[PDB]
Amino acid sequence: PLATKNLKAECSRKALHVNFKDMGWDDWIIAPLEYEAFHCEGLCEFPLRSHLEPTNHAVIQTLMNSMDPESTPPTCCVPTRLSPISILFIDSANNVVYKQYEDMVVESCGCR
Amino acid sequence: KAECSRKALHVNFKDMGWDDWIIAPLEYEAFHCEGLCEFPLRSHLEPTNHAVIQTLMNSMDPESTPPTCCVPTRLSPISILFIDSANNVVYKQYEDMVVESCGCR
Repeated sequence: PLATKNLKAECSRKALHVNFKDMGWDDWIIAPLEYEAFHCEGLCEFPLRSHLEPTNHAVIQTLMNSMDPESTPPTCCVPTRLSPISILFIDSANNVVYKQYEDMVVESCGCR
Repeated sequence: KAECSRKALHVNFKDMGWDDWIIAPLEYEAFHCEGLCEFPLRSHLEPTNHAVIQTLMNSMDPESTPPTCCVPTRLSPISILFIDSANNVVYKQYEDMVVESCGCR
């Protein structure tokens, strides 16, 4: 099973609305004032479905936790790919400047 | 209870029922990642920008946003000697078998 079920609770991508006005960052960030970051949440239940793209380590740990949960803890549902967003600010010359910020949005979730 | 860290994990392929194909090694040290991801996020946890933002939101309202997770961030391989379905002896390197570092994601 190396490489060289509670369906509703399975590890998945959920909403995470980041609001910069709530953080007090809106006298710095012009736009977006709110964005969909997402978050990963849910079970990493043996046997793991293909789309959760477990590492070989996660396959082993998942099985060990299934056989004895008191001895080995489960693998975790986390972002496995992230993408950037464009954030707008005012530069030194008072112009609106667009900047890309990396690893801001979940593109995929998986078990690790 | 404690900060996200690397802990011991002894893997025994015989206990897992995988000794029907793996010949060797039948046991190895894989490690595992366990613990809290909270502020202050220490340097060695190397949080992504997404994990910093999710940690911030969980701090502001833990009932609305859950915390990030302590997972392997670097892994190393092990080579396995095994018998396939056709009874052939195979030797292959398997990536991501041993946790080298943990972090918050």
